[PDB]
Amino acid sequence: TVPESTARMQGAGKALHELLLSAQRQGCLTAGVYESAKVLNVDPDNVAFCVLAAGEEDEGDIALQIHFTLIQAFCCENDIDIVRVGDVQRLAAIVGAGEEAGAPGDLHCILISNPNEDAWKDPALEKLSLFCEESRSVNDWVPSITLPE
Amino acid sequence: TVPESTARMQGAGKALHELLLSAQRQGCLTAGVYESAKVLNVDPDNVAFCVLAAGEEDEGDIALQIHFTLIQAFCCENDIDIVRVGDVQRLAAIVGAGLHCILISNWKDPALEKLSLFCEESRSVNDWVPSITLPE
Amino acid sequence: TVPESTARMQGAGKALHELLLSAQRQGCLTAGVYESAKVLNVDPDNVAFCVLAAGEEDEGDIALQIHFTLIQAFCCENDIDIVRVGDVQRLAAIVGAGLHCILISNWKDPALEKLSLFCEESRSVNDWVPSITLPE
Amino acid sequence: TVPESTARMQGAGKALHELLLSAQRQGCLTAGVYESAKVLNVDPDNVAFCVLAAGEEDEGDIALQIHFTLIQAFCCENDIDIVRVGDVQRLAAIVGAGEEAGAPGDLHCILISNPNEDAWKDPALEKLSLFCEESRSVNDWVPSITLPE
Repeated sequence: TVPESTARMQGAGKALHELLLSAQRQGCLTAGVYESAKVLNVDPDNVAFCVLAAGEEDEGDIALQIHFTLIQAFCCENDIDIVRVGDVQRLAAIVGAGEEAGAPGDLHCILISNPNEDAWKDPALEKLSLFCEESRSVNDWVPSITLPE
Repeated sequence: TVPESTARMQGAGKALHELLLSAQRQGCLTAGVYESAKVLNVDPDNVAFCVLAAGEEDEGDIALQIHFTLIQAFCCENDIDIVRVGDVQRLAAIVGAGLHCILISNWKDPALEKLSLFCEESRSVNDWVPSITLPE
Repeated sequence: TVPESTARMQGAGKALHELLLSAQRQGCLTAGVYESAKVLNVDPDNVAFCVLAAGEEDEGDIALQIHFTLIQAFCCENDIDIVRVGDVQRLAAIVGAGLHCILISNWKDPALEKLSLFCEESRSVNDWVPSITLPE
Repeated sequence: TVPESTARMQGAGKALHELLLSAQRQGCLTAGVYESAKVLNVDPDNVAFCVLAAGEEDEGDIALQIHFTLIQAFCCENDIDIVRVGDVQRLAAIVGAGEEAGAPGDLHCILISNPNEDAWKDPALEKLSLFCEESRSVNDWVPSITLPE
């Protein structure tokens, strides 16, 4: 069967897809490494979730990876759930500025913050939090989520 | 029941166990971050495998993590298979000197073939540096 | 008497004072580390000058320092003149928003010509990113 | 006159030259970034001085510079005097493995540790320490030493 593709993992990917869309819709998604870093540096207290996205090429972009080292360390230090994802383009397609793209749709970092408008408390958030708990409990500290696709 | 516990994952764990043991029954096996980094800087054309190992304790060790980052970026650049292990003590049960990084250098070995396939299968689903659960 | 207090250094300080003032009497002048880093990532063909500023307080700010490192390496790669200033408050007396990095973008200006010569003269003696002492 | 070339600076460069030679001779010089890092990580308590050396090319070697960020931060945090120097080859020529070089003589980091054999207390060390004090007092935190040459 497909590598890494369990029900747990299938569910995590679907939840993330949903969370990215609802977060975007509710205006509580931050897109971009520098935009994300600035929020984490200024006021991190409302970020519920972080996604780091790097393609195979991005693995040898030392600057990008060093930024990842910093964001990830910060997230761990501040108990913010964080997953890695290996398809940058798909991430961009799901969020704002996808579907075609003059100058590549390439976001390497997303923060999802709490909307509290009296808003929707997406259960997708909860499932993903559980997923990351499930990873820690098996000593996978930097968990990845695969395309259910 | 039990996150990440696949047949594939299990065969991966055993294979890394075997591989680690094959080295240590030979020179190989450069141990530690600073040791390994020079090896990569000096002679990376001969290195076949890398294992980064860290516990939850080490997530706020920015020095160690920056090095994990530089090691990982290099291996990926230079097509060395590389893997994360999360249980530093269980790794220590297989080998001494503690031990956050292991290089395997100048191979057929069912274990090495198998792990090599494991890593390509991870790449298939965009997991460029996958985690391995050691057995016991 | 007074370390680093050369005629050349003095003319450098005044020229940076003037340059900073010329911008702020214009768009230019991207302020701050995260701001500047995107600018460099996005459109570095238009950036003419960088100033990293930090105090003794900031030497153990590894986040800030890693960014100083990435900014500096980029500028050198891409031939943007870049300079270190050691008095963050005295820098603040010239410009608001506090402020560890300043980009100047899309120039003749005696100050900019002069600083451009200053930086080449630093390179002459292998000082790739020199310090400037602001006057007052 | 030559940029940066004051008596203070002329003296600093000569002192450093001397310190590199005496340290080498007394077997209390550590050569290399990884060798240096390991000493600083294991037991830093006997290192008196650090030299970081990078040529113009080295300025765009992100890995090297990140190592520099770490060594330098550590040195500042632990009050070890540290200077930067911009001629790697000359540094190598002065220390071991210079004068010709099969596979370039390229050391990017030197630590000088206390010899105490009942040994020579090089005054060059003292002058350089003073030099670095003189730099701090003028808000030049990462001081450089130029070739008197």
